[PDB]
Amino acid sequence: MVKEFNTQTELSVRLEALWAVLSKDFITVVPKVLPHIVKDVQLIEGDGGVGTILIFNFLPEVSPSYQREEITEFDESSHEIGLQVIEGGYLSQGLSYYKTTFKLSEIEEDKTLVNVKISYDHVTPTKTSQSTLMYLRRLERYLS
Ligand SMILES: C/C(=C\CNc1ncnc2[nH]cnc12)CO
Ligand SMILES: C/C(=C\CNc1ncnc2[nH]cnc12)CO
Ligand SMILES: C/C(=C\CNc1ncnc2[nH]cnc12)CO
Repeated sequence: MVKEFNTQTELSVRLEALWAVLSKDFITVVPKVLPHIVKDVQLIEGDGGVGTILIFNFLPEVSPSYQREEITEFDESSHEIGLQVIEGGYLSQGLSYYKTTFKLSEIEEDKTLVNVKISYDHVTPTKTSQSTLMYLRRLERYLS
């Protein structure tokens, strides 16, 4: 059955700057901040927001060589974005279901809380969450 893993991190960045890169401007950023993992990101379908489909192409040494993700939730007013893996990635490594939901909140002008919810069924969320948190901290440094 689908289980959940929740974690969070506070980043030293403005909410709106983090929201823009997280939710919309990530296509050139992911390969720049995860160059050991992601070769490029392709927009497959959609124009942003719900129903958008993405391909993440990994480095040649990586198997599976890609992951297909879909934006399943998008809410500007609450700064929430959810992405479901629909092909490849962790689904090729024993997961039957995998979704990541990010929610941003303002703590102070230059401090933003990121809540991370991973929904999964069957590679553990303890480990996969570390990768997701590393990505978030990399967005903080990109923006700083
Ligand atoms: C494009 C975005 C995230 C890309 N997807 C993932 N980003 C970070 N950790 C993950 N684990 C599985 N899928 C992901 C939001 O900027
Ligand atoms: C539709 C989205 C972004 C629009 N920007 C890009 N859309 C498509 N290809 C790209 N290459 C670099 N930036 C882009 C994701 O919200
Ligand atoms: C299953 C694999 C990678 C999992 N996906 C991700 N792993 C780490 N950071 C990411 N950003 C976007 N997608 C990812 C390839 O071994």
